Amino acid sequence: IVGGYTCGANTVPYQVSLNSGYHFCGGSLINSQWVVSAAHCYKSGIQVRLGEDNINVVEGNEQFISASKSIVHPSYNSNTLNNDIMLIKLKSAASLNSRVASISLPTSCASAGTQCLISGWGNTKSSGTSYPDVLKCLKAPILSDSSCKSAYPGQITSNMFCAGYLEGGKDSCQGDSGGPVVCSGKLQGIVSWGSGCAQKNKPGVYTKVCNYVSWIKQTIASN
Ligand SMILES: [Ca+2]
Repeated sequence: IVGGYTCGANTVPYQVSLNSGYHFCGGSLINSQWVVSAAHCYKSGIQVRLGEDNINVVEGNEQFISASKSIVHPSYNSNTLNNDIMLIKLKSAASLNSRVASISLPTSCASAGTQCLISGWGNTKSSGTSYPDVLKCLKAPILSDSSCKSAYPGQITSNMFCAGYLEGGKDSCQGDSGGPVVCSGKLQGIVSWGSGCAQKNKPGVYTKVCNYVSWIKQTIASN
């Protein structure tokens, strides 16, 4: 997250870190046994880390649980990035409490101008790299479909939206992929892609979770 702020420990209790000997992506806890992340985050050897603030120090409140299933959307396209969503089933259920809690799925899509909270342990620099110890947060609005398509012509599908700031300085970044975009208590987005980070006229692009609620429910019910 570039241009954000330190969330505060456990203030985003649905935020998870996906770890393979290092933090590589975020995710969102949607019930005690399932996490939503990005398809492009798929790999073998995923350990889900819940309850984290400083990802480099054991502080208390962490739960480390291996992924038992990692289900990339069958129609994920690694060139267009359409359908950039994955479900992870935990080997055991997480213990839910104030510091580890699920986030609700949307019942409807969010409108342009809706304010959201985006979070992660990704890069905090627009040029160069700096990775934080603690979780970072950014408040950001959803942009209009016309502004999003103007920024990224030919590249925005119905399963994507833009959020952030066209003036530069405030965005998600590498290391944030798979993490949450929460608006009015609902998980509306997944950190997906963008051109650079926090660059003028190049907002973040996010998977439009409201299009996948039925797919998520059906996939969880059958697994
Ligand atoms: Ca920790």
